[PDB]
Amino acid sequence: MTELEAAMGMIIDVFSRYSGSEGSTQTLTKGELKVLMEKELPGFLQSGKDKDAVDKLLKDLDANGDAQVDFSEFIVFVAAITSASHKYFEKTGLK
Amino acid sequence: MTELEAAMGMIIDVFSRYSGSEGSTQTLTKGELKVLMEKELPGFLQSGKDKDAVDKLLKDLDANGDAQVDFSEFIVFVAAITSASHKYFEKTGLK
Repeated sequence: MTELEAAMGMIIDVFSRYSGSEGSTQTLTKGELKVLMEKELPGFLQSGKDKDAVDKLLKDLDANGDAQVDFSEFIVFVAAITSASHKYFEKTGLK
Repeated sequence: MTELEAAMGMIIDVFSRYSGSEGSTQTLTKGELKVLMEKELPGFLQSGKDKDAVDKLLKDLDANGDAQVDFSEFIVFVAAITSASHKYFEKTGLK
């Protein structure tokens, strides 16, 4: 757990706040994932939830499970979420 | 940026330090990378450099650019290094 590894430590932690330990099984279901989004995924809120984009913050990662997103699927796509927000955040976050 | 993306802030930050404006272009070249991993991947350093192992800590993310790793490519590999981060539990449950 260096600097990069500790940041992922807190993303695995975030997942361990909202999957909570278990909330489904030890995954974000689509119905859990939403309550996390308004807090830890601003900007992906362009739809805000409506089973449409909470569904895409699922469907992207969901490929690694089914639709109950494990910590693997989540942490892997938190490293995709960076590469989504940098397409245009306020400017192109980090370009 | 969010909490999740402030954490992404620090997993990208390692790349915002070394490649941290340009160094290569704005990629980890293999020759820049080799002094970072001593600091932010200490568990890879069981190999250490070898011009063929710093090269595999390249070739896994070099999928982008054959020896010039961009930010969004390092970051995918970093979200595999989350499975090395641990030290104690989900991450390190005792920090």
